[PDB]
Amino acid sequence: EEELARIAERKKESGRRLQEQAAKMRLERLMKKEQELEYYKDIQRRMQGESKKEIKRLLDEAELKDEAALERVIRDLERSIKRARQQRLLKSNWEARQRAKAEKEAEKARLAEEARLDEERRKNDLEGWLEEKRQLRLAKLNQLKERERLKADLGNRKSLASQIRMKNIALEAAIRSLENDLLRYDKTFSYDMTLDAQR
Repeated sequence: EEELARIAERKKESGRRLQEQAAKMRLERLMKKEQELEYYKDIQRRMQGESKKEIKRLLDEAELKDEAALERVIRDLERSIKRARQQRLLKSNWEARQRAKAEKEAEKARLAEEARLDEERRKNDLEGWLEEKRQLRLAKLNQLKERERLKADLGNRKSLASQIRMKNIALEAAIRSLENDLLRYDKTFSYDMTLDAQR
């Protein structure tokens, strides 16, 4: 069994190191992408400050056409960071770490708040609250079935990509979660309904 601990050490340490590698990459992305967000905002602010003729040429500093497109990538950067002598620098790095921490902590609160509503919707509007989940599952099923069908529709013949490119040139966890609550509280729902049982 001593080898099993040693293997477990390798498994534990290698897995942890890989997670550290992703975190290190993502923590690096924290400073850069927050600063890129700050960079984009300064482009917006300066663009907003300068004459109305300047809008696209100044936002070209963010290499984007309009604040809507810049907001889209901003939101994705915001999503990403939300989804994610040296003492001067260390505090800045420490700041970047803390910034994302607040974003996720507020996310958990937002999810918890969303849960609090659903708790009371469930506790009082149960049938409608369950009917929500059923139809959501049906949509998610339709989406997955279409996605699974698309995964047959795609690859059907390689040059599909190169054909269509000429036009230019010239769900799982959700389905599971919905099922889990139905199994918990929709006593009319049953495991044989699930995609799990269906496979």
